[PDB]
Amino acid sequence: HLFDLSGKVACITGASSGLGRRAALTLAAAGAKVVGVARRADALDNLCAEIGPAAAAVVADVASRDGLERTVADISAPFGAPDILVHAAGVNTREAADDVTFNGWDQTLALNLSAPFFLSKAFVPEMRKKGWGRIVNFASLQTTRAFPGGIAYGATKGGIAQLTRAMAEAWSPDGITANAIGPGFFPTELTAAVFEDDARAARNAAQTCIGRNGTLSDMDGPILFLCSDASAYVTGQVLMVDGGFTAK
Amino acid sequence: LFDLSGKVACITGASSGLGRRAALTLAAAGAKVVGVARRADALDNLCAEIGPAAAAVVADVASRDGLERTVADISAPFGAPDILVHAAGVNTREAADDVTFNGWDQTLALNLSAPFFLSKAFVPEMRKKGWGRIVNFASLQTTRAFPGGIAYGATKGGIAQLTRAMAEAWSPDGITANAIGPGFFPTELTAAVFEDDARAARNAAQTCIGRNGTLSDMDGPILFLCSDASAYVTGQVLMVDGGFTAK
Amino acid sequence: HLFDLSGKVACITGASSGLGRRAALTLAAAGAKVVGVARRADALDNLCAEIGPAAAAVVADVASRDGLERTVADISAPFGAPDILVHAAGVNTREAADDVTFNGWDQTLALNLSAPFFLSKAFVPEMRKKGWGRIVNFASLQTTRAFPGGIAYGATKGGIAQLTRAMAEAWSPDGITANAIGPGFFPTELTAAVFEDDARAARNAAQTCIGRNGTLSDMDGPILFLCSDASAYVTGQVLMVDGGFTAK
Amino acid sequence: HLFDLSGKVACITGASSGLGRRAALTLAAAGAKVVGVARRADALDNLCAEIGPAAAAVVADVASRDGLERTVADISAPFGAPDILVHAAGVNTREAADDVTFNGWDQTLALNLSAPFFLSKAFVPEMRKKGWGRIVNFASLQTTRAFPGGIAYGATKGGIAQLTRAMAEAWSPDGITANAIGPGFPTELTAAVFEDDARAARNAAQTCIGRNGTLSDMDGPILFLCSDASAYVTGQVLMVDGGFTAK
Repeated sequence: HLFDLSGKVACITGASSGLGRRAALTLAAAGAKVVGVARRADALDNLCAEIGPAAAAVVADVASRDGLERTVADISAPFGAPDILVHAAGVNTREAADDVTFNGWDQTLALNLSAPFFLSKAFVPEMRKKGWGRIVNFASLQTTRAFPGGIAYGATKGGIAQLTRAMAEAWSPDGITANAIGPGFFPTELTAAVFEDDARAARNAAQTCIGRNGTLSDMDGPILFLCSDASAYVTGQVLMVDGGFTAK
Repeated sequence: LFDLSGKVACITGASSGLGRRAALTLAAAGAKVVGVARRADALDNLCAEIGPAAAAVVADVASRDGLERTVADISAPFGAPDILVHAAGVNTREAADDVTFNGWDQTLALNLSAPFFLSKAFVPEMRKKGWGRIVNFASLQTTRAFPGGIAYGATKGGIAQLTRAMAEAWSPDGITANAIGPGFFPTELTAAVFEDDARAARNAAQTCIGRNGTLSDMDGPILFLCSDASAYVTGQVLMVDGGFTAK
Repeated sequence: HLFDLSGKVACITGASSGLGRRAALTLAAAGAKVVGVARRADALDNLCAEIGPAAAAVVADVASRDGLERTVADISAPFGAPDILVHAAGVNTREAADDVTFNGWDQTLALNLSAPFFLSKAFVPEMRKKGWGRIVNFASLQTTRAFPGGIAYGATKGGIAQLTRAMAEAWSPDGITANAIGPGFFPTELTAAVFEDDARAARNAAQTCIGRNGTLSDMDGPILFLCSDASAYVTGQVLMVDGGFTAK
Repeated sequence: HLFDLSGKVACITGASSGLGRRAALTLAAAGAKVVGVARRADALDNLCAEIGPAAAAVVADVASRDGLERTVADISAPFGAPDILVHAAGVNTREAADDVTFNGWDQTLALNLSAPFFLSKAFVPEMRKKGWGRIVNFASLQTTRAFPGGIAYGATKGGIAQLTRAMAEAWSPDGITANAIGPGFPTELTAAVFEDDARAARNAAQTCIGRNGTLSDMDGPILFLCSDASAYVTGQVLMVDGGFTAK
């Protein structure tokens, strides 16, 4: 009952790899129709093949300002206006502070901070008409903890926390909750610089309370929790899925 | 992911409000539940509503002399619990300049010491199973000081770090520890709030949604934290407060 | 002595009004040479007259990318490279979520988040050569609490918190601390829509623990604290100067 | 003049070693009369000799409930009622979760959480009459981060954060601010860390700066929180930790 997503439409950005891909899998398994958004078709088609006819694929650069109107139309085309929006697209350039370039900084802010806001803003009117909506932003361990090479990334992930609260303040009266999941270290696109260094992966695993890094299945429950009726009275929260990394 | 069949849950403070609803939700997910309270008749009402998956234990969980039998009695109907929900609490409402030794000590004993020593008693059987769930109850007064709440706030800020410490100690053994932080619900700890209509209206307007909680709001979060779905969530405070803290 | 700034140079952005202006006054009174930065000359000239020969004025748009190199040269010209950097320039467009424009959003991000980073980055090398530096960013109550009309502003002020932590992680090994001061409600450039409405000012005053809004003098001690030897082992922190607004 | 404490009286608990001792030196150097509180007279006498005639020493167990009235009288005797209260007394028993004893837990709560509240409560009326007061509590890295062996300690240090906020909500309308300094230091309370060279080295590398604290690091912060400079800072935790918490 509470975690059933039948009759719901979800859009997932960054859906061609890692956490966005698994999020699309989990929401589809819960009965949702899913629209995966990514830059490159071929991985989106792989994902859609794994899911079947409940999955549609949209190729788009969600950071592109010119593209926004068409991106929104294409997302809405297969299954109608989405009820659920999971913003798993992100980038970490890994430029340390004294090496940051204008372009690395600007691309990080455009994808991690500006894109989730303008995409959500485009989709809110239909959610408000329905009186029901779920926005899941992606926070980070660098929402609160500065790691080497993460200054732009950290800026945007600290931004995502207050942005999530702001979206709640603006839109939760209309039945749209806005929360942010903060994964720890998972084998994803945005890692593997970490998961190629066996020793660093071991340190990171030892920093958690549990003593291990995440596996993709770890995100199934949290994603479902935040995207369903179960979380109706949870809004404007950061939920860390990190094995206790932040508790130590 | 959310199936609790084959699991045993103990809920303290189970005779009213949020603890009662937690027992209902966990039983509905297939768990055997043991409700703990001081008062038998409300516990039996709860057990009647649930049926044979529910047992009732009468105990003062703050009593140090009582700890061993409280633990034995909880373990008796269904075996050692896998899930522990510490929903027992007190707010004496003594403002700072009116705080008494007894009110302070009763707040610390029930809200802070009791969840620790009860969890400690139950951790060995969870570790032998390699699986366990601890849910503490945090509060809006974990971070926000309200009139008359100084002792209560002390213990609820304490509960946050205590939950982290429980995670650090026990999560390597498959025992997660998290704290759920309700906003304003009609419960035992409230009705000083909810029988004052204007105050309830102000509190509702302080949330992002614009309403106070209903008991059903807590079903999903509780089950989320008590099930396989939250295996990699530990040492966290999850506010269930309609955005009260977001504003 | 702990609070003596003799021989130090401070640059303060947003120096022509409100908190930036008062910060310049406080640092000059502690013995520092100060360079006030603002858009229009006449107010900076007033401030310099009040301070006297320890004050210099630089007219610049610190958000301008083209302007950054000469902005930095002009700041460095009167007294040499600054040791202390106080980023009090900011904007709040007050556009609510469903009214946000590209231009309002981009201008908020450019001034509130990108400007402090690239300005600090330009000045860090001389601080590192001296082995001593103070960076003070301006956080906000909207670093953690969403207010009506503040979604862009809040995004950047949540960003400023993690950015301050990231600056600490990058530069504090070289003797440069980075902290963020978080004013509550003061009568300033950014709050007069707020201080302009007597009832709203009274509500905000009642939300503090003390029971009053800030006066400019309230910022003197904290600013000095964060800019002096007294704070040598404080870095990557947010210090709220808000009468307990956040405690309730 | 913002940081001048001439004409003010400060009481520092735990004043015979480490951070309380350094706090007493700092406040005295800023012109305050200081009363050092400790259990053993002789270290207090050393401190008083170093300070000179601005220092008085009081022997007391600030966790003692019976002793409270007399402790307060003795603190007030040499220089009058204090304007500044610095609660540097604390204990960390270092008992891990499965080893906690009733006595270790009770002594941690009694000293670290209950003592600061009841001592502050005893002294606030005279501060309120003056319309001016400073309360400095000691938070900790374990206010937010669980370290091995710190479960009781962490409970009390998370508690101190909300207790500080509650003290602000109760007493800041009368001119009494209440803040907590959270040191990341060679002290009484950390020598198990500083007698292990490798542990000190990781701890130093975990900070942003790359070093552990020296006692002098606390001079500016203590003064900041104890003076006119911080009139509009209340209910805050100020970490003095080299960026330990930023990473």
